[PDB]
Amino acid sequence: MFENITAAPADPILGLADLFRADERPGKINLGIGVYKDETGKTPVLTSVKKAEQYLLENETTKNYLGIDGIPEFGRCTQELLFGKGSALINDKRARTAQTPGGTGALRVAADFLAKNTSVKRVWVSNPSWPNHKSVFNSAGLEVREYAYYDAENHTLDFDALINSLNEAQAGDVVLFHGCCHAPTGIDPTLEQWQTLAQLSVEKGWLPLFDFAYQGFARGLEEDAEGLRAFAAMHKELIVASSYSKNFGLYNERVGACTLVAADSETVDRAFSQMKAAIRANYSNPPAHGASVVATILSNDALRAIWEQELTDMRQRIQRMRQLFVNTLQEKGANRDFSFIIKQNGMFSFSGLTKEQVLRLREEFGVYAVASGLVNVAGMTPDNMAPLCEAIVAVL
Amino acid sequence: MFENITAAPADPILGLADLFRADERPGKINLGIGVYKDETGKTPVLTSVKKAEQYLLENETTKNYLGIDGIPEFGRCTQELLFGKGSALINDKRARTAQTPGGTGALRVAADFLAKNTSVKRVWVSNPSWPNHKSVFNSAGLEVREYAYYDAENHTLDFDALINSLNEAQAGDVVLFHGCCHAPTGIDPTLEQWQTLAQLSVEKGWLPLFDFAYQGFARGLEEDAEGLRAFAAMHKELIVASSYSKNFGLYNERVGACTLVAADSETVDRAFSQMKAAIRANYSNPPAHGASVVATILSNDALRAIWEQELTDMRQRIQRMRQLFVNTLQEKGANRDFSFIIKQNGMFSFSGLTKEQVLRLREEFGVYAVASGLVNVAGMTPDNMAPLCEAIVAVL
Ligand SMILES: *Cc1c(COP(=O)(O)O)cnc(C)c1O
Ligand SMILES: *Cc1c(COP(=O)(O)O)cnc(C)c1O
Repeated sequence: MFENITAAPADPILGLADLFRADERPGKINLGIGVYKDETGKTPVLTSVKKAEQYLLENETTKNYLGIDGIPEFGRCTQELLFGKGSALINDKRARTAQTPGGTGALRVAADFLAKNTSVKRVWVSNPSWPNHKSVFNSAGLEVREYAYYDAENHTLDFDALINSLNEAQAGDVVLFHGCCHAPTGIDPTLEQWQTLAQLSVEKGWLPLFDFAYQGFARGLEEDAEGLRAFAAMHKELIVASSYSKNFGLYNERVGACTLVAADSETVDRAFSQMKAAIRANYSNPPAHGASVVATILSNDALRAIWEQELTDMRQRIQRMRQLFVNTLQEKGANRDFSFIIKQNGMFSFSGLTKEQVLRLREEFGVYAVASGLVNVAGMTPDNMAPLCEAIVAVL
Repeated sequence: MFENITAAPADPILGLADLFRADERPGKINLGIGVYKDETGKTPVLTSVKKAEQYLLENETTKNYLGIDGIPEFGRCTQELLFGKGSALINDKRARTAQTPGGTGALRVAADFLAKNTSVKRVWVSNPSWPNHKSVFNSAGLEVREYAYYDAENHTLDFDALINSLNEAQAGDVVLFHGCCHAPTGIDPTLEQWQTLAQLSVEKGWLPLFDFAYQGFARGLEEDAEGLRAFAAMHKELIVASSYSKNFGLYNERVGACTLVAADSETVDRAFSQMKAAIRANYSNPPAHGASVVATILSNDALRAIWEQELTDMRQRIQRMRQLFVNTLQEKGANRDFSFIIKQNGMFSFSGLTKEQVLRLREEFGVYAVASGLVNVAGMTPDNMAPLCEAIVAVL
């Protein structure tokens, strides 16, 4: 069967990474990275997870299969993180969490459950969005449509265009929202905008699916959950796909969760059984190690205190690199109003550079960025900031 | 959307497990377990993996994402295990391995790749087979058909019925073969039968998909690969889905692999790119920990020597429990010819018990078995053997 199979393309970041390692120049900077890096250009394993891992090694007596939905405590812990510690959704037991292989894994079991157990045909995604979204929904045969979001020339959330695009969505469509640190723009709705979106959502009958991969990177753990909780307060049903890859630095251990909320415990158990059938037909039951680390940190006060502090250190490093970028550019002098960088949250932002400007940034300076001018702020350090900003001033 | 979603059923083993833990009787025996247990009724973590895990904890500096296909050394190591250390398929680089979440994960990415990149509509599965097979192929929309395999009244491989069922398969269909320790019968083709199957396979144009979950449990690592290598010697293309859950006791770490073989390196790279697109749209990239443990054991002589010995200890425990079962039954006296138990390989066999006999075995004695009379030999110990066999003699 494989003699005229056509080749699949290479995803942008992969391609850039190759071109970067093959770049003989020494002062090269890779801003198209997709992962967090600290002030020394490394993605370390957190001290809290090394300690949780030491512990698991001394206490694990079996590697026997976890249940389809993973470890119960992991479920407890992401529900409290997501919905707040004394939430009505938790006390009325309207929610069920399945441990998945990362946030992508969570999005695919949601897509498979939806495609086979309900009537969704369409999923609405922001323009732009995190790239892999369309492939995940399309593999499940659920059609993807885009709503407007980003105002290119103004570097802002075009809320009017947003609510006006979404009026073409009809009752029974899924609308996907990024919970905080919108990938790739870094522009998030304000809390009032989240509440008018929540109200509009119930009124037109949308099924909200939240992709929550950056909790803790915009303001803090509870602050970042504000919009999701504005929705959960008004919706009988919702799905939230969360990831622990970035806030726990556990990228390759594949730890995420898919949480189903329904009107009552009875209907969420019935729906959840079909979500478990979907997992059973995909990877059977989930990888214990990364989720086990997350569950022992979150349930222990000492370990969780260390983790929270390590996460604010990440958040604050990103926040001073956004500051430093604007300042060193303004100091190196050109016609900047890169001020919008300061108002965006998370590791990503569109710089406003044109694709031929990023092309001579690679060719002439060795600064590597995605052709759309997307830049990962975590690739900037105090040491590479002045070479970076000089290169940007030279191509402007 | 979830208000009239119907409930999914509960998979047999799960149901039996519940009924077993809720059984107040103390001398209860659960033979419907699906996992290996040692002479003390436990599924321990192997000493070789504890040592590999100690090592990973002291040497890992990052949890950054693995490539879509996982860690390269893991790929090296399963290809040599599968095809033999100096294989032509390895030197001509006709094979590509993707690290997957367990053997089930490997079967689903194969199904997704096949469904979307080639013309298979059908997958042939043995009657009977490991239950989850049909759900995996059906989730990918690939129709499943059954070929005859087991001779119920004779407790044997009905080879004639097998080749005669498979003549209804046409060129371009997938035929799934269990590499060794056929689940659930424990009946395997002889090497000559594997070679006539291999010859028939090329002649009618079947695409062979091997499910290899028990390498090392029938005779030894190389012996068990004999049939797959009989096929690989004659086929231009084949897919093998392997699991390390049972032979490394790494069930919940989800470590398996999907290996693609094509006629030349050029066509396997092109086909493999589309298999990577399939993984990218499912869980993105694979869980590092279990695969990392497997790669450091298999590449280190000292650790691999300890592992091989731990695996033969498992294989031999199962082999003396089959012996002991037949002997204690023959000693407890009824009209046994349970001799076929000795000739079956792996942890599973059909006992020949009727469903009402297994029903009074639970009700009256607390011996728990799957309603089809399937029994897991690893649930027998020298200590529970005489209570078990007495109960079986009483219901015969
Ligand atoms: C990182 C990310 C994911 C994927 O999470 P993984 O755990 O890495 O698979 C999903 N959605 C968004 C917006 C993300 O940034
Ligand atoms: C155990 C098994 C699998 C599944 O392997 P996992 O790694 O547990 O998902 C697949 N096929 C057969 C025949 C098996 O026995």
